[PDB]
Amino acid sequence: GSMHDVFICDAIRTPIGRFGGALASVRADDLAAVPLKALIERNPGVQWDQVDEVFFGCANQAGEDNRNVARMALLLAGLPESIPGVTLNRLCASGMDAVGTAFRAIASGEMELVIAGGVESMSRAPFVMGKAESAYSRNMKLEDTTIGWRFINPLMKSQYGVDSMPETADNVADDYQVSRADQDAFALRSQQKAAAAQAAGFFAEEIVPVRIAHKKGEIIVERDEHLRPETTLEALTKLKPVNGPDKTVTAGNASGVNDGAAAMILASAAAVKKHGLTPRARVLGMASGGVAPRVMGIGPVPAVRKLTERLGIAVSDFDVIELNEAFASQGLAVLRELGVADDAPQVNPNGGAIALGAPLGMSGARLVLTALHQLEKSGGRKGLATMCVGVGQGLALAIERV
Amino acid sequence: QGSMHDVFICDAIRTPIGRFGGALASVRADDLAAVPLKALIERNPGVQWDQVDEVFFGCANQAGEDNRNVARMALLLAGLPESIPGVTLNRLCASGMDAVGTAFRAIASGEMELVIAGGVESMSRAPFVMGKAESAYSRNMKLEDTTIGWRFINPLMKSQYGVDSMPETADNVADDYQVSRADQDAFALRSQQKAAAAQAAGFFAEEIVPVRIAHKKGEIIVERDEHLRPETTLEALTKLKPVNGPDKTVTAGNASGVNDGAAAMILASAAAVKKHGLTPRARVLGMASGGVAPRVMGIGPVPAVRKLTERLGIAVSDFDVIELNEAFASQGLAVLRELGVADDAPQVNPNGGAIALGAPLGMSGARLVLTALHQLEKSGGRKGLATMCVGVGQGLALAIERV
Amino acid sequence: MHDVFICDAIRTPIGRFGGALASVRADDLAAVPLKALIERNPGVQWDQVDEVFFGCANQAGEDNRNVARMALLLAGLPESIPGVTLNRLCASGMDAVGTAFRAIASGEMELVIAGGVESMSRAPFVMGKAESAYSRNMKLEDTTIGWRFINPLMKSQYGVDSMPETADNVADDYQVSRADQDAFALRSQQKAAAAQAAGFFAEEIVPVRIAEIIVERDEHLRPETTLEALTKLKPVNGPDKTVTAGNASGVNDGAAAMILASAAAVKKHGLTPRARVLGMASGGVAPRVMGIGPVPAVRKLTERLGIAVSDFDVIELNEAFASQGLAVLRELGVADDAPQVNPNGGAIALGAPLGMSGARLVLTALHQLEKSGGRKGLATMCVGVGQGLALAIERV
Amino acid sequence: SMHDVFICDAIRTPIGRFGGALASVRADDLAAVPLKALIERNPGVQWDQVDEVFFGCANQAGEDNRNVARMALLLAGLPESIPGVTLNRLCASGMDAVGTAFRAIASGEMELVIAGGVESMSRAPFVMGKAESAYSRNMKLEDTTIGWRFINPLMKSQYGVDSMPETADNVADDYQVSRADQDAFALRSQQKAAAAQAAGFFAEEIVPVRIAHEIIVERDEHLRPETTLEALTKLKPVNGPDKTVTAGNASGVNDGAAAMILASAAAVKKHGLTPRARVLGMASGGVAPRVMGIGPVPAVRKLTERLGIAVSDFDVIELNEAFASQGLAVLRELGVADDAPQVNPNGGAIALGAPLGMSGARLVLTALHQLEKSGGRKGLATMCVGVGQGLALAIERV
Ligand SMILES: *SCCNC(=O)CCNC(=O)[C@H](O)C(C)(C)COP(=O)(O)OP(=O)(O)OC[C@H]1O[C@@H](n2cnc3c(N)ncnc32)[C@H](O)[C@@H]1OP(=O)(O)O
Ligand SMILES: *SCCNC(=O)CCNC(=O)[C@H](O)C(C)(C)COP(=O)(O)OP(=O)(O)OC[C@H]1O[C@@H](n2cnc3c(N)ncnc32)[C@H](O)[C@@H]1OP(=O)(O)O
Ligand SMILES: *SCCNC(=O)CCNC(=O)[C@H](O)C(C)(C)COP(=O)(O)OP(=O)(O)OC[C@H]1O[C@@H](n2cnc3c(N)ncnc32)[C@H](O)[C@@H]1OP(=O)(O)O
Ligand SMILES: *SCCNC(=O)CCNC(=O)[C@H](O)C(C)(C)COP(=O)(O)OP(=O)(O)OC[C@H]1O[C@@H](n2cnc3c(N)ncnc32)[C@H](O)[C@@H]1OP(=O)(O)O
Repeated sequence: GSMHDVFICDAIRTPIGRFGGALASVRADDLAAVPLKALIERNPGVQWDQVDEVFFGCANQAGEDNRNVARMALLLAGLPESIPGVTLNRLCASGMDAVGTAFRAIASGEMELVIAGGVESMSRAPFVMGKAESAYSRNMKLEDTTIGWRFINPLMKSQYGVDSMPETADNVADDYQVSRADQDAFALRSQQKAAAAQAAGFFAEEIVPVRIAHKKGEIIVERDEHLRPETTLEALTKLKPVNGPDKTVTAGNASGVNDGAAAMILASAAAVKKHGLTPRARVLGMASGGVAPRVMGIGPVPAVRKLTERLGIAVSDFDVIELNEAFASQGLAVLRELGVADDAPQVNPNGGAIALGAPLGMSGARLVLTALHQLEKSGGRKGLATMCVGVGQGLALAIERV
Repeated sequence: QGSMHDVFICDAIRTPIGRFGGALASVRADDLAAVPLKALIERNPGVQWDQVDEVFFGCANQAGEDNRNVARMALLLAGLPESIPGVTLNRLCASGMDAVGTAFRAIASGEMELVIAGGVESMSRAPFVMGKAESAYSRNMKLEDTTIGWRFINPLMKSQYGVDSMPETADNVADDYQVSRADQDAFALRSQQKAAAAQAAGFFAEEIVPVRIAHKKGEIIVERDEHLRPETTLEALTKLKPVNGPDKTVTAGNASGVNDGAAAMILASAAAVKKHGLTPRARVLGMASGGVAPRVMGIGPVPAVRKLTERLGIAVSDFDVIELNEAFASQGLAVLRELGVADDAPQVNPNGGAIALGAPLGMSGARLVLTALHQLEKSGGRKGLATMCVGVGQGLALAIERV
Repeated sequence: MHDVFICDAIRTPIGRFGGALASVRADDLAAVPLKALIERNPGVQWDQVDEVFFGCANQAGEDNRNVARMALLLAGLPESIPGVTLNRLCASGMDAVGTAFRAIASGEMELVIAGGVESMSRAPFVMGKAESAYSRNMKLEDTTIGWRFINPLMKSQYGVDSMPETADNVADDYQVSRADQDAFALRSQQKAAAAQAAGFFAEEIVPVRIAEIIVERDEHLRPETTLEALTKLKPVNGPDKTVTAGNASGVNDGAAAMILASAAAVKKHGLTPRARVLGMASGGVAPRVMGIGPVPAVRKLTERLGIAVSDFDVIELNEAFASQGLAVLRELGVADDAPQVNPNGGAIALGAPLGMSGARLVLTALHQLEKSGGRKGLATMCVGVGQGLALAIERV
Repeated sequence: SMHDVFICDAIRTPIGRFGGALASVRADDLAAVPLKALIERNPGVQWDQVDEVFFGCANQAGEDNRNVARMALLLAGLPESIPGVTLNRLCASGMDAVGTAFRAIASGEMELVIAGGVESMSRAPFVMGKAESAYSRNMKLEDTTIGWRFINPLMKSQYGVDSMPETADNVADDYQVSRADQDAFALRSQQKAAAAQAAGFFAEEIVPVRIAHEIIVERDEHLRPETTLEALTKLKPVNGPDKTVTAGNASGVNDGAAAMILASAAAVKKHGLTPRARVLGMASGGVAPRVMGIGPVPAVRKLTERLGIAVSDFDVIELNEAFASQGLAVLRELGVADDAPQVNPNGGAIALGAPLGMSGARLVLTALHQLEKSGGRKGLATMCVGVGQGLALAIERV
C-alpha cells in the first residue's frame, strides 16, 4: 500500500560537442547508445533482462532520433529485445522528465529497475517539409529543426507570440531588470567555474569517451568542447546582442546549440540489492510549472516553488542548486525571484550551460547527475536541479545523497 | 514513506477518426489535439481549470505541426491557462495509452491531483524530412516520408534486427504463429460488422465531439468516423491482393489504416474528484510494458499483458472487456491464441477496432482506454483490459475497474 | 542564300495551370505535335530531318537535358535526328523558328522542325547545394515562373521586379490606363471566343491523349468575361497600380511544332510551302520595363527588311499583359484596336506556356494570313529581364 | 549572298574541379568573367552595337536559370540594349553557340556577336517534382550535377537510360577499344596538357577569376601531370571489374566559362577587331543513346562531305575527350591514328575537365589558338552529346 523509495545509482554522459563539431558525425540514436553501453560495462552484477524500462528525453525526434529513440538506443546498445523503451519530450527539460517519470514508475510500485537519460544531436537535426495540400501546389518549403519555431500556428502567434528563445531572454532581462553587466558577470563566472572543474578532473569523472573514425585512424572525444576558458569581462563586453543594439542577450551570455547524451540507473531498494548496485541518492520528487511563453525563462520559479512547498523544504536548505543556464538573463532572474544571491556558492559550483553547452534532450539528465556528483564530492546532503522550457514552462527535481 | 493514492478516470472524449487525405486532413495536429481539450472544458463546468497539474499527450511523429511538445501547444490553443504544464510521450502506436498510465503514476505517487491524458496523430499531415549535408557541395541529399514506418535507417539496426515494415512484421507473425489468411479475413469481417452495429447504435456518437472544417460558403462539421467499411464481405476480403507480394497474407482489408484523430480524458485523485465535482468512472489498476523481436512486433501485447496481470493477480479471463488493438488481424489473432482467449470471444473488441475504425498512432491508445471504460458502463462489467502492439517490438497493457 | 518555307504546323490545346494537361510530362507533351507532323505528312522521308529546334524556358523538370532530343525520340523519329533546345524565356519558341530559318538560309540544312513546349503545372522546385557541412541554410524555390536564385548584383543594378511589377512600370511610364487595359483584355476574350466557335483553333489543334481521356480544346478562355467584372478585380501589386489577373496572361501548359524547308526539300518531300520566312530580329530594354522589348526588335527587323509596320496584314503581338501590349502598339503607331492586331485574340484569353507561345504566334499568324488572303505577317513578343523578339513571314 | 564570318578575340576562365577552386562562383557571375575580359581586351568596340550574346548551358536549373546569356551580359556591364539567348545541346552547347552565331551573321541577320558557354557543375541544384495529388506521399529529390533525372519510363524501355560512363563502356565493348589503349590515350592527354601548361599555352587563353576574402584563380585545376601508365593500370572501372572505363580515362565534373567575338568583315573594320579565322560550317548528327560517344562520327561525315574537305586536310582536330573509349573509337571510324599528331596536341578533357556548357566553346577557341601557333590552315572541333548526338565545327585561319 505504501510508496517505495527510489535510488539513483550509476550515472554517466558523453562529452558535450559544439554544433558541427566533435560529435557532429554521430547519429543521435548511436550517441544515445554510448552511455547505455557504458552503464552495461560499469554495472556487471545487473541481470540486464530485468530492466523494466528505458526512459529517454529528446526534444526533436524528426531525425535519426525518430520513432522512439529510447527503444532504438537500447537495441543499438546491446540490451535484450525484451526491454521496453519510451521517449519523453518537454523540450530542454526532456531529460529531467525522463528521471522524474522513471522515479514515479518505481515509487508507485509498477517497476523495480529502470534507466533514465536524454539525447540530442542538434548538429544533425533535419529539415522538414510539409505535404502539399493540393495537386501541383506552388507552396512547398523547407524548415530547419535545429532549434526554435517551425510550422508556426497563426493562432499561437496571435495569442502568445512566437518569440525566439533569445527574444524571450531579452524579454526576461527587460521585465525583471537584469542588466547586461550582470548577465556578463554571471557568464564569466560560469566559464571560470567550468574551467576549474575541467582542470580538477570533475567532468572526466562523469564522462565516457566517444570513438570517431578519421581517414588515417581513430580518435577519442574525451572533453567538453563548448568551454571558453579564456573568457574575460572585456571579451564579453565587446559582443553584440543577438537581437539588436538596444538588447542584452549575446552569444557569450547564452547557452549554445550542442550534441550529447547521458543516462543513469534508478532502482528500488530490492533492485539495488539484487543487482549489486551502489545506491547514491534517493529521489525526493519532481514538479512542473507553466508561465507565459514570451518569458519562458522564469518558468523554474513556479516549478521550484511547487516542489519545495509540497516537500516542505526551503530553497535555502539545498546544498547544491543546478540551475540550467539557457541564458544569463533568466538564470539571474530565477535566482532573484527565489531570494538566492546572483553568485551564491551552492549554485552551479562547476559552471553550467553557458560554458558546457545544452543539447536539449540531454541537459536535464546532465543536471540531475552532476548535482548528485557535486553532493558526493562536497559532502552535501540535498540537491535541487531545475530548468526552463520553450513555450513557457519549468521543471524541478530534488534528490538526497544516501 | 506514505500511502499510494487511488486514481480515477473521469470524463473522456475524442474526435472522429478520419481517413488519410480525408475529412480531417486540413486540420493541424496541434489544433486537432486541442479539440478534445476544449470539449472537456465545455463538458465539466465544475472544474477549476487552473488546478490542472499536467497535460500528458501521446504523439508518435513530432516532426510536423505536432513539433516541440504538442501537449503544451494544444493546451494553450485549447484556451487552458498558461500556468498549466504539458509533456508529450512517444511509444509509437502505444503513445496515448502511455499518457494515461504515466498520468496514473504521477497521481498514485502523490505528485499530482488533477491531470489530463490523451493523444493525437495527424498522419495525413506528417511531413517529409531531409538530413543535413555532411560536406560542402554534397551530392547526397534525400527526402523521406514520415507518415509511418522507417526513415533514417541505421545500418546497425538493419543488420541486427532488420527494418521490416509494419505489414512485413504482420506477415512474419502470420507465418511464425500460423495465422491463416482465412482466419485473418474472418477477424477483419467481424470488426467491420461490430463497428457498423456500434455506429448505428450511436455508441461512437457518445464518445465523439465534432471537428470544425474551413469551407467556402461556411465551415462544416465532421461528426462520424470515416474509416468504417460497413458493407465489407468475406468475398471482398478474399479477393484482395496481399501488401507484400503474392505468397503473403496481410492485405489492406485485414490491416488497420493510416488515419487522423485526437482524444483526451481527466484523471484525478479522490480529493480532486470531490473538489472539482467530477464523476469518478473507473479506478486505474496499473500499466505494464514488454519487449519482443522487432520482426514480430505484433506479439508485443503478450509479455505486457502477462507482466501486468501477474503483478495484479488477475487472470486474463477475469476481464469483462478486452480492448485489443487491431494493428493487423494476424497479430490480433496471434495474441489472443497465446493468451488462451478464443478468436471470437464476446468480451474482445465488442464494438470492433482499428481495422474498421483506423488508427492515428498517438491517439489510438487513449481511444482504447476510454472505449473500454465506455463499454464497461454499457455492459455493467467490472474490470477491463486495454492492450496494444508497438513498432520495433513492444507491447503495452493497462487495466481499469468501473466505479 | 536560300529561301526558307514554313510548311505544316500544329499545336496541342493550351491547358490551365493544374488543369487538363497537368498530368502530361513536358517531354511527352513536346512529342505530341511531333507525332502529328509525322502522321500528317506521309510524303516526308523522316530520316532526312536535319534538326529539331525547340524552345523551352525552364529545363529543370521532365523538360531537362535537351527536351528537343528527348521529344523527338519519344515521338518515334529515328535516333539519327539531332535536337537542340533554345531558351529566350517567353520568346523561346519564336527563337526556335528563327534559328531554324537561319540554318536553312545559310545552306547548312534543308529540312527541319521548329517548335516549343512548356509544362508550367509540372515545373519543379529547386534547392541549392549546401555550401558548408551541417549548413542550416537550405531552401526550396518554385520555378513555375519568375525569379529564383536571385543574384544580389542583379537586384542592386537592375532590380528583380516581378513580371507583373514590370507591367505596372510600363503602364506608369507609358501612361496606359486601367480602363484601356481592361478594354483590350475584353476584346481578347471576345475575339478568342469567336475564333473558338468558328473552328479557327480546331484547325491548329491536335488532341492530347491521356491513358483514355482526350484533351482537344483551349482551356484558359473566359468568354464569360465582362468589362464590369474586369473593373472589380484588385491590382496584383496594390490599389495605386493597374495590372490584374484579368488583364494579364496566365500560367499554362502546351506545345507546338512546324516544318521548315528549302525549295529543294519542299519538292523532294511533297510538302505544301505555306509562307516564306523573311527575317527575325531581337532587342534589349531595361528589365524593369521588359514589356516594351518588342519595340526595338520590330524597328530593327522592319528597318533592315525595308518594310513599314503598316505593311503587315496581320500582327500577332504576344499579350503578356494588356499594359505592355498597348504600350507597344502605341509606340509603333498602331491603334489600340487595329483590326489586323490579334484578330483571334491572344494570351490573355488563350494562356501562355512560355516555350510554346512564340511558336504558336508564328503558326497562328500564318493561319490568319491564309484565312484572310493577307501577304506579310509579323509575330512579336516581350521577354523577361528586358528583351523583345520579332519575326516576319510572307504567305506564298 | 552569304556573308563571310570571322572569329576574333576569344578568352576563357580556368577549369575548376567539382567542389574546387571555382565552387563558390555563381554560374551567371562565372559566365560574366570572359565577357568583361572581352570588353577589357577589345578597346575599339562600340559595345552597344553587339547584336546578340549566344551562350551554351546544359543545366539551367540553378543560378544559370532563366537565360543565363542575358543574365551574364548584364552582370558583365554590357549595355541593357544587347539581347541574349541560351542554347542547350548538353556537352556540345558551347559549340552550338558558335555555330548558331555563325549562321546569324552568314545569313545577314547580324554583324557583331558574342558566342560562349558556361557550366557550374559544383553548384548544380537538386530538383523536386510538384505533388500530383493533395497529401502526396511521393516527393523526391534528384541531383542535377550530371546525367539522368526525372527518367521517362518510355525512354528507358525503348532506348535505355545508361549513365554516361556506361555508354562509354558500351562503346569500348561494341567497337573493341581495350583498357590498355584507353589508358595510353589518357596518359598522352595528361602529358600533352602538362607540357602546354608549362609552355604558357593555356595562360594565353585564360583570364583569372577573383574570389573575395582575396584569391586569384589562374590555372586549370583538373590536370594530373604526375599520371603514369602504372597508376592508371591500378584504377578500378566505374561500372565493375569486367568493364574498362575508369575515373582516370574519363573527363571529370567541372566548372568554367568561355566566350569569343564573331563579326562580318564590315564589323571587323568598324570595331577595329583582329579577324583570326573564317568559320566554314557546323553539322550535327544523331546516334543510339546507348553508344552516345560515337556521335561525332556522323557529325564529322555530314560536315566534311558538305564542305568537300577530307578529315586528313585538317591541320588540327580538337576531339572532345568525354572518355578515352569514345575518343579512340571516333578516331578509328574516321581513319585517324590513335596518336596522330594533329589530334588534341595540347591534351583535352581527360586532363583539363569538361564543364558541359563551356567545353564546346573551349574546343573552338583552342583549335584556333593551335592553328595560330603551328601555322596550320584548317581546323576541326567535334564532340559527343548525351542521349546520342555529335556536333562538328570547321574553321580556317585567315
Ligand atoms: S535549455 C537550452 C536551450 N537552448 C537555447 O536556448 C539555445 C540558445 N542558443 C542559441 O540559439 C545560439 O547559440 C545563439 C545564442 C543564438 C548564438 O548563435 P551564434 O551562432 O551567433 O553563436 P556562436 O557562438 O557560434 O557565434 C557568436 C560569436 O560570439 C563569439 N563568442 C561567443 N561566446 C564568446 C565568449 N565567451 N568569448 C568570446 N567570444 C565569444 C563566437 O566566437 C562567435 O564569434 P565568431 O567570430 O563569429 O565565430
Ligand atoms: S497501432 C496501428 C499501427 N499502424 C499500422 O501498422 C498501419 C498499417 N497500415 C498501413 O500501413 C496501410 O493502411 C496499408 C496496410 C499499407 C494499406 O495502405 P493503402 O494505402 O493501400 O490503403 P487503401 O485504403 O488505399 O487500401 C488499398 C485497397 O484495398 C481496398 N480495401 C481495403 N479494405 C477493403 C475492404 N474491407 N473491402 C474492400 N476493399 C478494401 C481499398 O479500397 C483499396 O483499393 P482501391 O481501389 O485502391 O481504393
Ligand atoms: S509571354 C507570357 C509570360 N508569362 C507571364 O508573364 C505570366 C503572367 N501571369 C502571371 O504571372 C499570373 O497569372 C498573375 C498575373 C500574377 C495572376 O496570378 P495571381 O496568383 O496573382 O492570381 P490568380 O491567377 O490566382 O487569379 C486571381 C483571381 O482572378 C480571377 N480572374 C482571372 N481572370 C479573370 C477574368 N477574366 N475575369 C474575372 N476574374 C478573373 C481568378 O479566378 C482568381 O480569382 P479566384 O477567386 O481566386 O478564383
Ligand atoms: S563532354 C563531358 C561529358 N561529361 C562526362 O561524361 C563526365 C564523366 N565524369 C564523371 O561522371 C565522373 O567524373 C566519373 C568518371 C564517374 C568519376 O567520378 P569520381 O567522383 O569517381 O572522380 P574522382 O576524381 O573522385 O576519381 C576517383 C579516384 O580516381 C583517382 N584518379 C583519377 N584520375 C587519376 C589519375 N590520372 N591518376 C591517379 N588517380 C586518378 C582520383 O584521385 C580518385 O581517388 P580517391 O581515392 O577517390 O580520392
